[PDB]
Amino acid sequence: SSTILVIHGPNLNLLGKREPEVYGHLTLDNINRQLIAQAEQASITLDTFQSNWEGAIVDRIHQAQTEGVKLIIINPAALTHTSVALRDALLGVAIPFIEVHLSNVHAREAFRHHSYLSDKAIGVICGLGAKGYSFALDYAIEKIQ
Amino acid sequence: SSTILVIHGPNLNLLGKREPEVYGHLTLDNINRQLIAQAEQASITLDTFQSNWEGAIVDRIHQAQTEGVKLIIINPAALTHTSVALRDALLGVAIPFIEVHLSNVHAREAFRHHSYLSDKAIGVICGLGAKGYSFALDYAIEKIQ
Amino acid sequence: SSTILVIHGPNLNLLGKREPEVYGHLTLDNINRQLIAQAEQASITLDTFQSNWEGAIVDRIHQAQTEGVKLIIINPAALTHTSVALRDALLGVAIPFIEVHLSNVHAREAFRHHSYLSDKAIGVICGLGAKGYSFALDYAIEKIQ
Amino acid sequence: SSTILVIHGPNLNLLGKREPEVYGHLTLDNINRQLIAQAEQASITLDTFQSNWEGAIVDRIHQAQTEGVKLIIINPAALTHTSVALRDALLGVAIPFIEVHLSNVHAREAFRHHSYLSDKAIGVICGLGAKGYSFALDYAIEKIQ
Amino acid sequence: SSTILVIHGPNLNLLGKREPEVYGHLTLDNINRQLIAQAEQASITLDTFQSNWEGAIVDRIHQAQTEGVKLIIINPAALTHTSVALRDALLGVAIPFIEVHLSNVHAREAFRHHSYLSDKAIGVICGLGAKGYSFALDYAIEKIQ
Amino acid sequence: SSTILVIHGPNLNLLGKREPEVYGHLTLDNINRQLIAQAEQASITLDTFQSNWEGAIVDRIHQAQTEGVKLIIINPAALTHTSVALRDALLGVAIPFIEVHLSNVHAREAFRHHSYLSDKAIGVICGLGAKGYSFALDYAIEKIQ
Amino acid sequence: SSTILVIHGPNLNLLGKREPEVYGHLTLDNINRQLIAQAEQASITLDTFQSNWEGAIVDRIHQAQTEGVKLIIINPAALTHTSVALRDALLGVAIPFIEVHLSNVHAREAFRHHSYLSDKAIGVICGLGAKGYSFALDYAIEKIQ
Amino acid sequence: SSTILVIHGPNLNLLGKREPEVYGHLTLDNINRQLIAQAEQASITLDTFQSNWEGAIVDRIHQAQTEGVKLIIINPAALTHTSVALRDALLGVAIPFIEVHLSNVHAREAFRHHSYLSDKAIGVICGLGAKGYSFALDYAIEKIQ
Amino acid sequence: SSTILVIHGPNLNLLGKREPEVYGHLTLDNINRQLIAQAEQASITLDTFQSNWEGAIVDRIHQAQTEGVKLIIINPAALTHTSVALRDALLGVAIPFIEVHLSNVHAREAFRHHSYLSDKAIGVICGLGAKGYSFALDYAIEKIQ
Amino acid sequence: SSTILVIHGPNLNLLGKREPEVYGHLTLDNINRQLIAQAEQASITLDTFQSNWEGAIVDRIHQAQTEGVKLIIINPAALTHTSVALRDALLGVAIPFIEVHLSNVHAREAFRHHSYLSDKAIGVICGLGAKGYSFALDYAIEKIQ
Amino acid sequence: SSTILVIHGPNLNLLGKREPEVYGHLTLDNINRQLIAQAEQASITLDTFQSNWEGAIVDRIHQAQTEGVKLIIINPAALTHTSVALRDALLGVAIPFIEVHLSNVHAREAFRHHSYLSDKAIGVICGLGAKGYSFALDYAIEKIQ
Amino acid sequence: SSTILVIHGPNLNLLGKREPEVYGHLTLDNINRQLIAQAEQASITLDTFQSNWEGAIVDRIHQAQTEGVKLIIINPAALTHTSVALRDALLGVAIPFIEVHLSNVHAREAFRHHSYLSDKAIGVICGLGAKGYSFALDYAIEKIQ
Repeated sequence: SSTILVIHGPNLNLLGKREPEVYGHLTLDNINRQLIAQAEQASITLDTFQSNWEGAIVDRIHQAQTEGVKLIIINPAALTHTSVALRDALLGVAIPFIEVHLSNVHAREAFRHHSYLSDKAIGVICGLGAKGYSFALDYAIEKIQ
Repeated sequence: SSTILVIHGPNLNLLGKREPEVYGHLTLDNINRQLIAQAEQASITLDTFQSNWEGAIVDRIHQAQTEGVKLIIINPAALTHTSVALRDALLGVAIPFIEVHLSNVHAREAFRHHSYLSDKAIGVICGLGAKGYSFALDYAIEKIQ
Repeated sequence: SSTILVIHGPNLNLLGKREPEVYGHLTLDNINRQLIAQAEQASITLDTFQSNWEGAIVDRIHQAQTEGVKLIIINPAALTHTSVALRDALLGVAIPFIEVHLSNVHAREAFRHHSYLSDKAIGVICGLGAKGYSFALDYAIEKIQ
Repeated sequence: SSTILVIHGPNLNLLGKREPEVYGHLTLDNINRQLIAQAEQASITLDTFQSNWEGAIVDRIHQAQTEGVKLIIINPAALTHTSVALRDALLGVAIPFIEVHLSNVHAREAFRHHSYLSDKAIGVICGLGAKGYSFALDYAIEKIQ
Repeated sequence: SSTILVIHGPNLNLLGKREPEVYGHLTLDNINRQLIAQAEQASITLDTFQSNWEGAIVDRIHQAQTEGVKLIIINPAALTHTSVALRDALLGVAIPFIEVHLSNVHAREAFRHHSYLSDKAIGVICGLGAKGYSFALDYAIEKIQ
Repeated sequence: SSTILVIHGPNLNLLGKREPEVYGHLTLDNINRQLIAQAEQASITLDTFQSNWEGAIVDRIHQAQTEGVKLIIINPAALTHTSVALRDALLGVAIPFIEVHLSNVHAREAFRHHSYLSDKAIGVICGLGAKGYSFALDYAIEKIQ
Repeated sequence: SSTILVIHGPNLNLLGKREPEVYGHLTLDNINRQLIAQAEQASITLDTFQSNWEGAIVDRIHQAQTEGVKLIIINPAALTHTSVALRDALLGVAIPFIEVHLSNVHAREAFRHHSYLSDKAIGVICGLGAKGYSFALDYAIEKIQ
Repeated sequence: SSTILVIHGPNLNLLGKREPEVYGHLTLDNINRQLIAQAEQASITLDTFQSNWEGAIVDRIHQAQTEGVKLIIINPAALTHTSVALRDALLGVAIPFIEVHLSNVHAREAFRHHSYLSDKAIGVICGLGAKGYSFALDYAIEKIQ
Repeated sequence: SSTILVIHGPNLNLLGKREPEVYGHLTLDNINRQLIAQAEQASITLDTFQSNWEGAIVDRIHQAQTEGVKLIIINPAALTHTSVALRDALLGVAIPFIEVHLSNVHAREAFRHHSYLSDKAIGVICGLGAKGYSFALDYAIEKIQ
Repeated sequence: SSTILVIHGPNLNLLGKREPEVYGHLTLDNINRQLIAQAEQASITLDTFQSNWEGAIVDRIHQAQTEGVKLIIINPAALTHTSVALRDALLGVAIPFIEVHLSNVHAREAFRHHSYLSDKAIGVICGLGAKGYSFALDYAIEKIQ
Repeated sequence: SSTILVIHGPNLNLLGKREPEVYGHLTLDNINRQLIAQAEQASITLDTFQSNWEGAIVDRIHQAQTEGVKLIIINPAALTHTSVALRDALLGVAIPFIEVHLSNVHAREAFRHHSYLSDKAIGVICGLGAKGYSFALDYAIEKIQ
Repeated sequence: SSTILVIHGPNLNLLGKREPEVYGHLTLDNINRQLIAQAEQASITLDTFQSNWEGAIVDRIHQAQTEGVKLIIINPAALTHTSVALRDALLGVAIPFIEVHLSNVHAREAFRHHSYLSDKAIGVICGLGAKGYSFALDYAIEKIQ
């Protein structure tokens, strides 16, 4: 076993609401099951977390260090542009991470072009929807096994 | 759907705590009671919330979607200049909102000129004190009818 | 002889001379009568003024000081971003004012963010249409007491 | 009755107030006659206006809507860089316009690169002297035939 | 008929209006008389102008060229920061000018540091009150015989 | 291969390759043929060139000097914002030029505002489609004499 | 059926030219064979191209429109920061594309933070090495059915 | 009796991670003990708090005002650069505070140079490790007595 | 002792050294002599000082406080844009000062638009040559007497 | 000889001049004596230096290298924002240093936030008055041990 | 033994085409012969290259490496301010290089101040005309004994 | 007669500290001697000067004019980024100069990119060590004859 932790930032729980025509058929829950199954197939243990509170996410990352997590896949969402605390949490624990965004962040408002995490991440994926998570997982698996 | 939610941001709980003026007497509770009474008088049901925690406010606005809420009157206070998460929360639930500030924010420090919420709000009131909330409420009432 | 003065900036005379799509029928005169009536109900005298010339507005403000105007409600419109002469006029006469905008300025072009008047106004209302003027008057009446 | 309106901004009246020093012999009046003639040859009415007061120009644009002007050719001169009130006047009346400059603005002081009207114009011509006005007219005529 | 022209910008007319010690007791009119007397003592004709309208000032400068004015002393006041039209008027007539301010402009708001006239003035005086005008006149008289 | 040369920058070949509104009927060749005809009518020879490669365009400008080209009309397209080598090419040969753009550059992305060739051109035309090329030529023909 | 084109920018050819110390030993060709195979396994045609010349890449992109290419995977490399011509080419043809980089660009110099392409891509992958191209293809494949 | 409160920021709980030098053996607990002893020796009551949640820290500060704390020694850590809410909390309660950083913040990333607290603190110490807290304490004691 | 102190900054000693039509014939000593005479005529003592060393100037200003200097007229020359130490010296002693420049600083390099002293000076005079010093003295005399 | 060198920058000599109101009765001499005594008590030798001339301080730093100074405590005062030479002097000799300021610099002018020294210092203290020097010394002593 | 490669950028070939002074007489060939002769004397092989095409220069740099070039002297000319691709080529091959410019670039237009190659060059020479090339070679010879 | 002056700025005297790693075994005197000899070989008189005091350098430059120096080779070191006085000294005496730096400035901190001298120098050499001085001298010698 070699645990991988997936973290979802604020507002991701909004999943899929008013489904036709607001780019949300699938729900976070759907994304998590898919990921757990994908990890399940490669004999790797995988946990997922989400919260709208920054502190909750930071506490989770610390817990991850004590639990021997080898790699974090994180979609910080809004936090990417605002939280240095989150960056320090990932740096302080020294667990390698991949940053994931569903939507293309560079196609949005200018303040969305700045990240406190990207420069320290192994790699980033943006705009490929939920597949982005899958791709990150696939990479993370090769990296360990 | 004909319920109105008022949200107060961080540090608003400190209103009225230092005895007399500058800006004494008046409390957050005082403001809440006036607003509830105003909403009753027009036979509308008004709910309030205050928290110093960003996540708590974000969760509340999620709850607001599930409940009846038609319009949100929010004084994000400090969060206005820092929180894109709050902005995505309001945007993600698609509930229309009015931004209120007690003091003239343009009159203070330059960093206070910038807002992550103003461009998406229906309107903004700043500098009129507690009346600002009342004015936002009056408009909100004439928007449902 | 007039206790309250309302000032409308350039291009406001065009209200209601557009469409049935792009704006309805509300005109600047309609707004003025509404305000005059509101003031009369509270036994306060109200005077109004509009011009597309900056110098006419500056002269009006000077005249206001000789006439004992107690408060000024102003929608500078475009002038808000450009005229420091208007700011120095309001400052020079020392008459307190409230700034009003029909549309949400923060909503539009980046250059619309800056104002030469906001930091010196008692308060500002933007994005609530004509009601903003009423909200400002209501506040000014309370204050006139 | 005036089908196409030509507006000259501030200081344009000074044209030809000297030998071949700042410019050559040509005057604003010369430019106007050439333009009227060019319009007459194509069976199109053409009116002209110049002022050193921003408010006079703003008033003229408003008058232009009531009469039924279909296109405006404007050399704002100095105002291009300063007046958003002029921009709002052109936008509020919804009359398409072409911006013309006699001299190359991009070859002078850095501030002269900024314009409150170019992004909203159909096209712009600068640096081609009086001919620029002629080219704009030729384009305006084909647009309207 | 007048060798030197003195121009006062917007809001200068207000000098000495809030008499008991806000601005002090000195009026524009007083400054003008002192200036007229000083020029008379040197056998030089002096004329003065003030307006709150930018276009009136621009028209006056033009008139100055036809009247053979040799030097202009101007206190543009607020316009110094906003009007390129004024700058172009002074440049277009090619009359040398000295810029004067009653208060120390570098003392106040950052926006007041920027001037559309200074780089083209012969010289600038700020923060010396009315004397500044007197000093400029003294210099102008020596420059001319 | 003398007299007047017209240069088209990268992506200009695609003109009219799209039949539908995100283009139109007109193609680059069409424009070229109209311009050659317009020049022939005035007894002036006119050559044309397009390339997607910056070096090819630079080489051609050099060639133009040897060939005794008197004026260049250029639409650098994307190169306007990025190529100082093109600016130096035009400057190095010392052949006066007119810059032309089909679309209104000022109405698009902020990065488009900047140009490495506008401040050195005689003049610039943007936003008037193909007619812009024709106006520049017409100007170039009157200048030769 | 529909085709997939992969484009590599300048310097990519160098992959595998100073092999040690386990950083750069896989070659561009290796990557190309893996991608082809990946495509053939899903029965999609795939073509590849590399050049150090911007104009060559731009010509290929045009060529791609004629050939009915449905999607493009591109690693613009250095070009990503300098070439608006490349952006315009992809935009002009209207072929959707995915941006890929072998290294995390955000972890290097600041100037590498800026991209002329990213805002318009469907998505971007940076910092996952060669797997980034493969992930882009799998997404592309699923896109075409 | 007399209370001094020491607030530790997010990620501070991680002190003491890989023990023989990434950082040292020293823990937050250790620091807390030294400080408490130091205060006891001077007959001053000292409380400590740490949290990874910004709201938690904000309430604690609110609690401090009710509790009669006379001075706060805070290490905001990451929040220093991001939380105006924290600044307002300290300002709202009106308790004087000293800012402490273990590491020289000006020796790291540019984004760390900026602080929302420093300008309002009595003083600041950075880069002296745990001693920084002690010095702050020592200063605090002399200040109340 | 000395009532008024005049300080000249670096390179002022060069005045009148490139004797032909550069500078003029006027030297720093000549200016000093004129100023000393002007002061004697008004029964005021005046001292002067020049140095190319910043520390020497700073020391001189300190000495000035011990000597009871009422007002300082200073031409910092090149320092005005670089020396905060000089600013702090003038501020620390609390002696009011007038800033003077022989040439129009706004007519030169952009970096010369910035001053570490101007916002704190009573007033500034630039571009009037040596007379600037005399004007500053005249104002100083009236301020004292 | 374990030596520590304390450097004081320009304007520090002024301490304790304006005796009763603005700042207190403490002088530079007092501070130096308290520091020497502090060092003597720990059996460390301590020299001190002050100058208003940048070069003198630079020379002093060079001498220190020769004298085997092990650490430097510096208050550069105004030179912190302007002197790269001071920075290079400290770096060139490779003697570690601590930066000290008596007042809170971040609380003063925006230009005072910038330092040429901070990023290279071991640590920095500001706003704690003279104690700040004592704290730095205490730290230095423990460091040399 | 091995070789030194001299690379010349766009527009260099134009050297020597206006007499006598727009930097007349000297041609790119003259310079090349001078450099070849200088190398020969020192028994070092030297090749040269010039192109107006970026890709040609990039290709040559790749080709330089396969042929064991030890040092490159390059005058990128205009490319210095735009070409990251050129930067990556030199970096990818890992061949040290010296940057040369005939004219003083820092004099030139501000954009001309920036370089994508200066920070990575061994050294840079600018403003010394053709000698600059000779100096670099001289340096290159001693370096490559 | 003819003399070339070489000037060295602050911290240059330290050349020769730590012979194996930081620095090299060459000393300022070493260089000086090499330059004097080089000048002798060419029958030119050469003087040198170094100081850590800006004023000293400025005074030397003044002295140089009186002495008929014809060209100055200066390494201003840290002063290049901070001293406008140094620039005005070189400009005021009107002696042409070459700027030299031992290390590549462009390879260090961003603030080191800016120079107050570079635009006014004949040329600049950087990053070539001591040789840079020699190259400047060689050029200076041909320039004289």
